[PDB]
Amino acid sequence: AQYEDGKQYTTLEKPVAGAPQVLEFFSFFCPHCYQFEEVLHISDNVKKKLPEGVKMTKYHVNFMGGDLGKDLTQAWAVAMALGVEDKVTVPLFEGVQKTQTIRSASDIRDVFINAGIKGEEYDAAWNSFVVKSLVAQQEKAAADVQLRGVPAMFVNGKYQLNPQGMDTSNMDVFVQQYADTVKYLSEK
Repeated sequence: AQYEDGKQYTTLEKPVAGAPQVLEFFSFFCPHCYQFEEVLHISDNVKKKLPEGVKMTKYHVNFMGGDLGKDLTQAWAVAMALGVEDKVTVPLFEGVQKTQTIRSASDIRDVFINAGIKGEEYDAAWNSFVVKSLVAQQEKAAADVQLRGVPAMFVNGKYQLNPQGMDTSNMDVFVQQYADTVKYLSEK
């Protein structure tokens, strides 16, 4: 066929009931994730090709960057709760991997302040139990699929994208193949 299991995707031998339709995992420490966000804009091109009625989820992971990796997962929980993902994603990525100006939870916090979230609002969120359960959700979704690598995308708790098996000579062609694959898997 044109889309082969083991080629543009793999099937999980244990599928995850009740999983989000399109579920993406990343880390702000993850070099391909930086590309995915800043250069390729994967999430956005996937969205543009997804059906109607399908929602998109993106979660941070703990297994890169030790203590700071965990702070970033909680910070991402704050971002999701406040709905400010689109304002902090790029400065968090650049602060970790480009400028290397993010070294502590306070430096993460500075990124939100600079993006205009008020100190009080951020700190209340950070400490909130809505943010605690949001962190729990991120952890459980990764645990549900025995996640050991990022970037990763899962469709319907059953299929895992396999970008290693797609042409990378042209970045645009790669992104469309990726997105067209998510769409195919979505309709599966």
